[PDB]
Amino acid sequence: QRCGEQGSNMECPNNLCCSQYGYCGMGGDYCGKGCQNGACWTSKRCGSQAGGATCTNNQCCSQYGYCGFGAEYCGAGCQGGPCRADIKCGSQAGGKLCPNNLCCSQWGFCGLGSEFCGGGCQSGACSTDKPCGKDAGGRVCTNNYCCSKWGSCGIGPGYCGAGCQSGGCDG
Amino acid sequence: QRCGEQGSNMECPNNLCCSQYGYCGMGGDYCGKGCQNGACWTSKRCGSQAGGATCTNNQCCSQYGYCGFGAEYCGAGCQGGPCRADIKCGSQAGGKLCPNNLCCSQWGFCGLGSEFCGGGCQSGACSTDKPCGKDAGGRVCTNNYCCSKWGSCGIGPGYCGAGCQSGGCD
Ligand SMILES: CCCNC(=O)O[C@H]1O[C@H](CO)[C@@H](O)[C@H](O)[C@H]1NC(C)=O
Ligand SMILES: CCCNC(=O)O[C@H]1O[C@H](CO)[C@@H](O)[C@H](O)[C@H]1NC(C)=O
Ligand SMILES: CCCNC(=O)O[C@H]1O[C@H](CO)[C@@H](O)[C@H](O)[C@H]1NC(C)=O
Ligand SMILES: CCCNC(=O)O[C@H]1O[C@H](CO)[C@@H](O)[C@H](O)[C@H]1NC(C)=O
Repeated sequence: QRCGEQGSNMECPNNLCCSQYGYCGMGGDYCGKGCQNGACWTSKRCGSQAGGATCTNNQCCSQYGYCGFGAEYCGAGCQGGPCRADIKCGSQAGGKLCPNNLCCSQWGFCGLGSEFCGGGCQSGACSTDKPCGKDAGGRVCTNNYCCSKWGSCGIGPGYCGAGCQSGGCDG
Repeated sequence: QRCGEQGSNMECPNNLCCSQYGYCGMGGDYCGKGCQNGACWTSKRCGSQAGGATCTNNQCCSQYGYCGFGAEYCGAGCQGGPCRADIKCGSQAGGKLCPNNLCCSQWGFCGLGSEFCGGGCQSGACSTDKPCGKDAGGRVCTNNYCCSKWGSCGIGPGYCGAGCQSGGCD
């Protein structure tokens, strides 16, 4: 039921607002004063206007640095999220990563889906399970993902916790 | 405090995958077998291929009824989510609601942000907070939102619980 700061930065389904207390719902007590994520009445700031912060809920960051959905947000000047313009990444784009864990396809475009995350995926949430660590020549994962004790890349206590080899380890 | 079925359908941030046990992460233990939401390695079904089920995580539903992002999903034939094509709604579209609580703006397009949700919003997550119920000539809320005892539309114990006047009351 908990969302936001009280719930590991989780997000409510269906664009429901996460209230100042960290519960999901709709209306003033959720989307008004203190809303943390979802369809907040005061849109969050993002991009160049907000020190490079990204939007939550896979929203688009507009040219003016507000998060939302629709042409004004995702169309021209969109700075982040699922922008209408194709988003370049990977070896085709100076090794740039995809935001929000999206997969960088073999062709250097950001998305999710087997075309992006399957054979040839360069970074992000690739489904292809490349070994890391001491039994894989010291290879580190992409995206600063944690290399687990068993030499697999991921995020979560099994990866970043005790026995983590590289990446965003706990300690 | 959990995602997915163990946490009232909560979603993880940043497309992290919700494991079978309701924990958010990345890698095979999360995105592999049992993945409930996020960037699951086996993409979910959606659209006309799956009973009109929508995608979770504001993903685009492709022409083929799979959830994801990028041109193949949001471009030609996109059935839902942040399609690249403008999405019609409201009185200009025969009363059609926007999916996933998106606001139907005055001009009859789906979106989120003050143009869509502010003055003139027809339905979905409008900020205009029009009064409902007894003190509002019996007006009921859009989207089956609950009308609270105080005369304001929403979803939550204070709206749908004791004193709920109309909509999807408990
Ligand atoms: C499309 C032009 C009219 N829209 C506008 O100025 O809204 C901008 O400024 C508004 C604040 O003055 C803010 O609420 C709104 O989110 C902002 N919108 C975007 C797309 O960034
Ligand atoms: C304000 C009148 C001029 N602007 C306009 O109609 O934009 C509306 O129509 C545009 C489609 O013509 C569409 O791309 C855009 O997202 C729509 N914006 C809203 C907030 O519904
Ligand atoms: C025969 C299929 C070729 N398809 C292709 O190269 O599309 C790539 O390039 C497109 C830009 O030309 C872009 O719109 C599209 O998302 C991209 N797709 C991926 C997975 O990166
Ligand atoms: C026939 C055109 C080529 N592309 C394709 O069918 O992949 C589609 O079918 C795949 C399953 O065969 C599935 O992995 C993938 O998510 C699907 N992609 C989209 C855009 O929905």
